[PDB]
Amino acid sequence: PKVSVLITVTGVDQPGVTATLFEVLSRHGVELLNVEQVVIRHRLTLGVLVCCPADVADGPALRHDVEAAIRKVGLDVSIERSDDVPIIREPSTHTIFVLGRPITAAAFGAVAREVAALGVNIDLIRGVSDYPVIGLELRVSVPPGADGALRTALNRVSSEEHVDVAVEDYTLERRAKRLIVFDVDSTLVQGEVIEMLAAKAGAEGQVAITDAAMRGELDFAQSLQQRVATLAGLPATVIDEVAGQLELMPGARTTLRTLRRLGYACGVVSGGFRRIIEPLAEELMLDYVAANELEIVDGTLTGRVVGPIIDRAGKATALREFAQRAGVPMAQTVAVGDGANDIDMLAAAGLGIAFNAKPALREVADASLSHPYLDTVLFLLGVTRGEIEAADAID
Amino acid sequence: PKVSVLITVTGVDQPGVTATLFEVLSRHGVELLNVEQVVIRHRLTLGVLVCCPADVADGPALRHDVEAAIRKVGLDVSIERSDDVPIIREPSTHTIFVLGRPITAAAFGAVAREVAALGVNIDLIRGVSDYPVIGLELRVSVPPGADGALRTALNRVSSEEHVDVAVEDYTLERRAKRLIVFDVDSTLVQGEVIEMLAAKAGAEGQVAITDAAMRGELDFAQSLQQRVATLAGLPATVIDEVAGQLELMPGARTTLRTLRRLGYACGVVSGGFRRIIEPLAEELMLDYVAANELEIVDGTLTGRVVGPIIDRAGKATALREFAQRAGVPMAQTVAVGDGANDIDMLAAAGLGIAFNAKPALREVADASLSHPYLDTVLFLLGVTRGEIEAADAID
Ligand SMILES: [Mg+2]
Ligand SMILES: [Mg+2]
Repeated sequence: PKVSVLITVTGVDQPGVTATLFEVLSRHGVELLNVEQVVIRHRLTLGVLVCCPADVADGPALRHDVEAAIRKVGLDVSIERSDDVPIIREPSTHTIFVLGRPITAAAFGAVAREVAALGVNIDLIRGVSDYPVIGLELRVSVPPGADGALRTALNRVSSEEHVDVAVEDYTLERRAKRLIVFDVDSTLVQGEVIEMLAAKAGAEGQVAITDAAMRGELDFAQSLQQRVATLAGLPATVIDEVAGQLELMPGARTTLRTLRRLGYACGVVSGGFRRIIEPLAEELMLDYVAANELEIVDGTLTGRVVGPIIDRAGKATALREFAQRAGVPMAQTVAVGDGANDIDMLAAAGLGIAFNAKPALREVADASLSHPYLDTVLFLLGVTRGEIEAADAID
Repeated sequence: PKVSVLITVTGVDQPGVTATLFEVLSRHGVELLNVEQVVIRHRLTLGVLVCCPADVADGPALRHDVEAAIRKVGLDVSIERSDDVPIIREPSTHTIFVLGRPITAAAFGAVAREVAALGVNIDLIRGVSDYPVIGLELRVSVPPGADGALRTALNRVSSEEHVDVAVEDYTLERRAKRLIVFDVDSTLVQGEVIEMLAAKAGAEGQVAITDAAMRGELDFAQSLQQRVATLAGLPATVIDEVAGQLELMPGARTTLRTLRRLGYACGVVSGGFRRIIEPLAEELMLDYVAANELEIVDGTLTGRVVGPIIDRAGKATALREFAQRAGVPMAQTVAVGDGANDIDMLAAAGLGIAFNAKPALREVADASLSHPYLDTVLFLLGVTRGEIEAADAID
């Protein structure tokens, strides 16, 4: 070992190619510095960086042995002196997830154009899902300070091309997320509990205000007071009744189950009501619940809540509390929500994900998901559909 | 979208290729099912699986547009009907780490041969380190039930070719390790504390027994009693003295620092002495310590330990305890040790790693490391050197 030689094998994949090459190289004084190999749609690329004697690399024997062995079976090979060549590639700085149903060629084309415009190099592309949504990952190297400009460009691409596009730090630290909190209403659970409760009072219509609150049109606490007031006079029995009518968001069970496989701490933070949520959190085996509480007198709702009120600032406060108890730094926390009520929590989390969200949240969130499948969150956390299905089939 | 078309682009990498292709495809009714792209040593492979109208795919317009655009800039492209082709590749079942200094071509060749012999497919190869040791990862798909035969074949390759070879489950669950324990003596710390203590009594020679114990020649407790007895009469001052003479294993700080980035719980389990280890565990900010305790009377060592004795079974018991307190399933635990004293602990852990170990441990351990760098443990945990250096340069 004294001088560096690069060997690159390409062509139609065949069994035994890898073994054959290193067996040939063993007849020469070769030590390995780096090997990279992949097969994509039956196309092989095998790049081998070696050190060998100056004696060996400055002779045609190494070349003839390698070229004869590789060409005979029908692949191409190149061999060249190195010495100035990088031994091992740098890690990517960021990763980009593109989700759609469909993902048009125009959409992906726009992503690639914006990326190229900002001097961002594409290091790798791969599929992460074929169901319930098409999912594609690009690992990239962003020029320093440009990731702000990148997220903006891709958010514009996202709205224009009807796909979800999320840019994430791909560093060792910032991608070992370990704690997640979900908003309940219209995130973990379908629809709005308070609307289901108001329907029992014949007030579903008025409780308008929920859409007003979630878009950020008014103060959460005052909207909460007006809405819960519509429940005044209802028997407390309604609580259990509504609890039993709750449907999980499509993909919710898969989401939680997979997060448990990964060792996540899981919790919920809601402006809804503890008596309806605790029943479900115990079933879903969650680690943390923060919620509001209905006032009850003589087995009847009074139409008020018992303070403290979990408001916008309160949701972030609960996240902080949870993370502190669990020993997880905020940078390694994830929060998932849909309403303006969730703005502070998502902003506080390491990764704030807007799920089918009002515009107010979509605009401050780290990432947005627009398809009615909560398990698309998993793709943003570095999981592939194949990995989910593999682990699920083993139980 | 009605019929499936595969487009494969190969050749010398050039800027703009990716964007160009999808821009061309956008002129046709193309929706994306899967994209895979990599560039290895300036060789591009871009495989694009699409759905488009039967109208479009059964006409030469799509072909001419793609072929003209790609060939003009000097790359190759193929286009073919699919319909029976896999949309997205299956996850790998296992991963194999090859570490060496050097890794000869003969060594890697032997790994590839054993792999091919057992019908194992190589899905991907990449470098994970160039320092302090050459590190290569192969992600593979092992035929069901054959991974036992594989580890045996590669352990033989390992001893014969002078490289470390470790085979690991590559499932979602079994690779989210979250807790690690280190043996102290000759693992986290250089040399043997009890030998350093015995040297103060002029008994370093006799305390023979330590090498006897670590190879499994005799019962740990009785070897411990004979060895600690040689300390009878030493002033307790010696404890602090030896504590201050301890040198961390090369790479230990990097190892712990990186495990903290990943959110690991970290601990030590030792047959050594708490008064010497607790001082160091607090400094290294560890989460758990189990150790033995020297008996002291009138500020003098008596030559006995205060029960309970952490023996072979005891080390596993401590690991279980730690994991239970931390909420980590045993399958997601890692244990690192060098002696026969560590056999039960390594066997209990999800991943048992023998570090520069006596043969007795090397033969039952899930993986063995033979280079005097503790941070090679990180490579076995899915970390690359580039990732370590990136995170370290950001602080
Ligand atoms: Mg909500
Ligand atoms: Mg030891």
